[PDB]
Amino acid sequence: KVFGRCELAAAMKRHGLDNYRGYSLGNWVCAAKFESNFNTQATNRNTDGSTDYGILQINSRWWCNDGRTPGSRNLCNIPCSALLSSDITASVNCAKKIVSDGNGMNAWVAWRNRCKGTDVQAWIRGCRL
Ligand SMILES: [Cl-]
Ligand SMILES: [Cl-]
Ligand SMILES: [Cl-]
Ligand SMILES: [Cl-]
Ligand code: NA
Ligand code: NA
Repeated sequence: KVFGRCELAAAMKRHGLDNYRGYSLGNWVCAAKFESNFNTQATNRNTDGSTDYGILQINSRWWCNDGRTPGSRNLCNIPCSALLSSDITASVNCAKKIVSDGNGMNAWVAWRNRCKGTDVQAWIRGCRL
């Protein structure tokens, strides 16, 4: 499915992402906009054999198992296919592990390039959560 901005903000807040590991809710909403365009089914292949999956474009080299990526670590202990569900639970649970790895939200390339340093509160503005 394709989330609306405030719809995703609400869902992400219900799933405990607001201020998680020091990152306010707008960071997560912005990340999702630029990672997947709010589409839970977005996938993108990479040069190293990996693929990024779902609303938060979680990578199969480190985080989820897709059975076709070399050097896979499956640190979220989740099949990548589960991260393409319209329900964001598996993606959020994995994201929480990723952001806890010791480099914050920098693992999200689109967040790093297009969200970090901007006023991310704007992403939840008007949502009255
Ligand atoms: Cl925010
Ligand atoms: Cl898979
Ligand atoms: Cl959901
Ligand atoms: Cl899960
Ligand atoms: Na929670
Ligand atoms: Na980018």
